[PDB]
Amino acid sequence: EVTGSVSLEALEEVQVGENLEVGVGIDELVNAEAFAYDFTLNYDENAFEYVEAISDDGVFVNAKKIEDGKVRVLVSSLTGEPLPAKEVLAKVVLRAEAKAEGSNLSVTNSSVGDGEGLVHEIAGTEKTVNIIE
Repeated sequence: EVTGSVSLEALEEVQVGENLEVGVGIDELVNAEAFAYDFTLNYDENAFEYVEAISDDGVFVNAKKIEDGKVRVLVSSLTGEPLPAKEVLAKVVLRAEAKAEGSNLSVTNSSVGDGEGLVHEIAGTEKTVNIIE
């Protein structure tokens, strides 16, 4: 069986009018390697606005706003090397629009594609952030 979960890194606290780089990756992945990674970032759209999605360097990152507060992201390797675990693979840049305590950031509908080409779903996660000033 192939199991795994999502990694999510972001500062605990950010100022209105500053960018939050929500850093998404793979925390753990058992019995497979990922060459493709597909996930969705949910945020509170009254608190944030989506700016863009960028890599942490060696991978392909394509994002698409499904609606305000929902961004689907596709990450694939560009080098033929597996996407490593325990690092940011893609960053979702969110502009802080309005003060909010305990603003939710969740990664849902997460799955990976392995060397054989098979697709395995992995567990999402969540985190909160404060928007201050």
